[PDB]
Amino acid sequence: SGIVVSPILIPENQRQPFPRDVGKVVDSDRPEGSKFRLTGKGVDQDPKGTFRINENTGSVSVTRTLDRETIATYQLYVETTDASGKTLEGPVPLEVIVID
Repeated sequence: SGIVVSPILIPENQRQPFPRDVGKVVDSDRPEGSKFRLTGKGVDQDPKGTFRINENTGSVSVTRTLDRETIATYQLYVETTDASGKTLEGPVPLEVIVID
């Protein structure tokens, strides 16, 4: 029944400690054993490691303070996979806006 996403808003210049949770992806009618994987510019592509997703919960987090004037929006991708890493759903786009 598939991945449901809504655009994620992050205020620029967040304070530490990081990471901090900023949004949540949901898998409708989620299969047992399913896990979340996040990819894209800001995750596995420059600037790397800016965002993460919790493989269990779909909660998306940011790992550092951001500046809208550096990058104002990210297009990430999320999928669900089995324990082995084999894709079950997606990848689908997930949008993030850095708010000034």
